[PDB]
Amino acid sequence: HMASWDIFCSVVDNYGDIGVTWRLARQLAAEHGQAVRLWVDEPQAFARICPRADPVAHVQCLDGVEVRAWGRPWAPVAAADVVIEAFACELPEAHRQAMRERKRPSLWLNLEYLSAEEWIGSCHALPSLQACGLSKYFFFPGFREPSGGLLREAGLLERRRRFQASVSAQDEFLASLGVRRKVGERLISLFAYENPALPGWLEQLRDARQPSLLLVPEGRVLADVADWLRVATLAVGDVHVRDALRVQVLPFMAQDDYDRLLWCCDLNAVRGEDSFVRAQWAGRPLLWHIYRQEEETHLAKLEAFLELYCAGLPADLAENLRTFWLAWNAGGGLAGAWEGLERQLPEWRREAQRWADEQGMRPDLAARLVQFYADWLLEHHHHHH
Ligand SMILES: Cc1cn([C@H]2C[C@H](O)[C@@H](COP(=O)(O)OP(=O)(O)O[C@H]3O[C@@H](C)[C@H](O)[C@@H](O)[C@H]3O)O2)c(=O)[nH]c1=O
Repeated sequence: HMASWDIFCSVVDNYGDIGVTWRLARQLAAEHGQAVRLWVDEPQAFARICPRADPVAHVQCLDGVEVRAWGRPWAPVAAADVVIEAFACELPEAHRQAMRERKRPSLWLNLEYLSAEEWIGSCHALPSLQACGLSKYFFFPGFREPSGGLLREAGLLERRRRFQASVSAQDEFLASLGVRRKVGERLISLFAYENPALPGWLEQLRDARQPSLLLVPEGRVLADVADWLRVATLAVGDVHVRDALRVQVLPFMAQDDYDRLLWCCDLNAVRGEDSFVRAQWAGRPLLWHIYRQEEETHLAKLEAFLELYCAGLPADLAENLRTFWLAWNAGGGLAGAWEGLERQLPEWRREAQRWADEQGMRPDLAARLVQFYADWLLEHHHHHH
């Protein structure tokens, strides 16, 4: 059996929305043998998370996914069995006509942003009748049931465990990036936005008794790192030493290589949606920088995740983790919040592995999506399940 899938992605900003839809598109084609067309309105954003891509090509097949440019004006084509509107990006007019014209009209899904709030359970899989007659279904990724789950490839944790149990595989990957760990040096990856709390944290890493290696992929936070280092230029391959802190700049690497980087580090500073979850699959301590929103509505998503993630932690670790995460997202941290958290990183690592294993036994999002279409198809013909 093979169904066809349309996935529409409007790169509003950054690389998370194309990062998530690309990850889903690959999984649908590789693990489920589905026919997948991914529509992106900005090919240059997709080309940086998938270096094999050609930005000027109007159509190309990568990892079994037909990646097509979302054109203006929109070239009319036939609609697939399932049309995934990612993050309410609005489908083309003529494509909704093509969805409605089919003998079996397309299943219309709206892929929502991931949230840990409890209320998304009451809205997951909710149908909404549109004016044209078709219904749209809201799909909420989640950390608890009911929800749409989390993106996770098949055998992901099995590969991660073998990678982290092999000193040679970790050193071999870091050597490809030009990274050489020192004995006793803690490894921290930095992926965030502009953050006024960064200099306060880099000062504590500098003055610490134990040394740290700060690996910074090229991106937004690099100007802040360069400002703290009192340097004008910060290029890929540069290394600067500030007492106990080694800062090394990494390239913006392929998505799967970013996973291996997350797997090497003892603490991963991540952000947004995809890298926030990928750091959890790494089974390592992490730091989440969520971008500020209207008023302060990003505070709700942060506290919702903190309540769930800290539920299994010891009181001391949970309290220090909370205060640090809030300060890291407050645009102005706390001068001593790192000392209390650094001393508990070995125990935090153990709890992060338990968190990954327990989340890893929930069915993945791509499987629930494929199962949603199966139950929806059988129901459409009033058949049993
Ligand atoms: C650092 C790095 C990241 N990546 C990938 C990881 C991610 O899939 C992707 C980045 O996506 P995210 O983790 O979600 O962070 P982001 O900041 O890039 O995107 C986010 O911006 C917010 C404003 C939105 O609210 C979110 O919905 C989301 O789109 O880039 C690489 O491929 N190589 C790299 O070196």
